[PDB]
Amino acid sequence: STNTFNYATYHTLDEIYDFMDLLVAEHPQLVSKLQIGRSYEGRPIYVLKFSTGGSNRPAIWIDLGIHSREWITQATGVWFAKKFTEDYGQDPSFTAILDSMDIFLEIVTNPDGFAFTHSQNRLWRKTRSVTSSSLCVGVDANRNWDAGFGKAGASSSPCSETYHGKYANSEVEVKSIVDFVKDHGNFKAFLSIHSYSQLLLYPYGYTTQSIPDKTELNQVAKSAVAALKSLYGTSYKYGSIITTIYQASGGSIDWSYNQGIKYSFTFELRDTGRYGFLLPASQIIPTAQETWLGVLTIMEHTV
Ligand SMILES: [Zn+2]
Repeated sequence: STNTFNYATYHTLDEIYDFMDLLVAEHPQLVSKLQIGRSYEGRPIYVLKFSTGGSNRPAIWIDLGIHSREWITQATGVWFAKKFTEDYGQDPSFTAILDSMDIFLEIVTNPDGFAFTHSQNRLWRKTRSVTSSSLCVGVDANRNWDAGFGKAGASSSPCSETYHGKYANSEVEVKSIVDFVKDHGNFKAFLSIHSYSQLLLYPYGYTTQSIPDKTELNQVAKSAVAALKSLYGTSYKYGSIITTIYQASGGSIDWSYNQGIKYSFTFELRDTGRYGFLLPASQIIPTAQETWLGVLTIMEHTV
């Protein structure tokens, strides 16, 4: 059962997929599993929908693991999923959110890369699509979005860690989300979960242009980082992607914000470089707990 699932360890693709089914079976009135596409290598791509009813209620999107080696993100996603089912009907604030809004949680946004990190190369980041005119495999799926696609802050070199791919939305892992979010039409928040650096970022990455909602998103981010820090003292920086970390093009929240999804944020979770992508399992639960406080704060602002 999800009560005996080990949240303090890293899991395989199959384990996470089986966890999804267990959670849905345990909480059939709250959680359902949606297949939003198939990966390049034909694996199902799944989103958990948390809902207490209604018809396409205002929604929060959360993607985790788009960069496959960022294992703290999938592990955080699993914890989030369980936490949602525990706190609905117990925590006043979260209960208020789910009574009026739906949450769509994509724990393994890049399943082919995730499988590869378990079977072949722990440090695999990209998708597994094969570039026809190339010995190289995969695209940086967080540089493949139709937001400043192909502009400075991504690489045109197919072997690069930061390769943007041949055209915007070339990667089915990205296009699956784009289609789902567009078809849905009522997303109000869009949160992309990454590691590492301890940053909470709002748009843009591709341009120095200030978003029209900068004052608001900046204060939301300030509040969220304070909430996150309150638990273990984990210090996050916050601001626009381009001012806070680097220019980066073809990114998820730049795309979502340009669709009119106002509360668009990217979290870069622990740490700041000591372990980097190889974050010890002993930090999974503390990371998930503090990150939840930040995420819940954003959801509260979305209302
Ligand atoms: Zn990342």
